[PDB]
Amino acid sequence: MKPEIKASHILVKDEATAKKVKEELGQGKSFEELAKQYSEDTGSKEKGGDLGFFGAGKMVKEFEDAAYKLKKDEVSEPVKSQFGYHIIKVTDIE
Repeated sequence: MKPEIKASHILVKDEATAKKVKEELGQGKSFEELAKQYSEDTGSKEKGGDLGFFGAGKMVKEFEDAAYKLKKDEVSEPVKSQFGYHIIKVTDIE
C-alpha cells in the first residue's frame, strides 16, 4: 500500500559498530566505501549497500518501519533486526 522507496544499508554485528559507521560517514568516507568495508550483507556490500526499490512487506518489519520514517538521503541511527544492526540511507522517495 506504501509508495516504493529505494534504500542502501550497512549491516553490522553489534550497535557500537553501527554507531562507529554512522560517525565515520561524517569523517570523509562515502556510504558506498563504508558498505564495502563493514557490511555483512553479501547481496549488497558489492553494490554500495544498495537494496533497490521496495514497498511494504518486502523487507523485515524492523527495517521497513525505520526506512519509512527517514527523509530522502537521511541516514538512520542503528536499527536492530534479526540480521543484526543496520545503518539505513533512503536514496529515493516516490
